[PDB]
Amino acid sequence: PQITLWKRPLVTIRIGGQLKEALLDTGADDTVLEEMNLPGKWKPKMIGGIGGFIKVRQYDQIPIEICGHKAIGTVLVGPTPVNIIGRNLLTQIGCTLNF
Amino acid sequence: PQITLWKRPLVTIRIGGQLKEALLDTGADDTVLEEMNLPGKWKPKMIGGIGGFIKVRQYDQIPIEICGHKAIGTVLVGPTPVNIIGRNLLTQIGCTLNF
Ligand SMILES: COc1ccc(S(=O)(=O)N(CC(C)C)C[C@@H](O)[C@H](Cc2ccccc2)NC(=O)[C@@H]2CN(c3ccc(C(C)=O)cc3)C(=O)O2)cc1
Repeated sequence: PQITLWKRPLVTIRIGGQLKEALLDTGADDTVLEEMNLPGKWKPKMIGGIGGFIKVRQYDQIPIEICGHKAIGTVLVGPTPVNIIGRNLLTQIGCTLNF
Repeated sequence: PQITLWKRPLVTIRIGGQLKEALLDTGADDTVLEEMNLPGKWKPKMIGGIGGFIKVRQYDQIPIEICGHKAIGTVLVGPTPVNIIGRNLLTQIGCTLNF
């Protein structure tokens, strides 16, 4: 598909029985999801943006479906106001910027 | 061009006769540049981000050439972690996400 940017590029993602709306975000190195109690091992991390840093939990090799496309990779879980699909997964579903 | 996402989508911009590098950021509503001088009237504003809120200066109707494509619009100047080109200007240069 082609997604214009007149509005926020929100799409439906699936992570383990939770469907969520998330931003396809070319400005995000990593994927950052709203607080959720995922199973498995994790490591603490800090990530920074406008306003400063938040503390997140890094989970590896988590399967996630994005607009019906399969992906699997690292997801950061913490008190983000919005679910963010970063470049680590955007590449996996074949996403490019075009102009 | 077509820009893939295995690396940060950084491009050269021209603004006020100066060249800068900026991040094409589909997850950003607004274009926000690091501290710099721009001519003309500005308004104090506050914007949000992943880590909280910051104070910025709002300059309206500013020309920027983004990777060879002309835009004229709102530029916010303040303590963003990196220069970001948001949807307000990405739309102007005809940028879409494609997968
Ligand atoms: C290492 O991995 C990372 C992934 C993501 C980030 S990030 O989220 O800080 N950030 C990095 C960028 C600033 C260089 C990605 C941006 O696209 C990032 C994604 C995002 C975060 C929080 C809320 C909305 C959108 N966008 C922004 O910072 C701004 C904030 N923002 C926004 C925030 C709040 C509001 C309100 C309250 O009305 C309106 C707009 C917006 O539209 O873009 C940082 C690191």
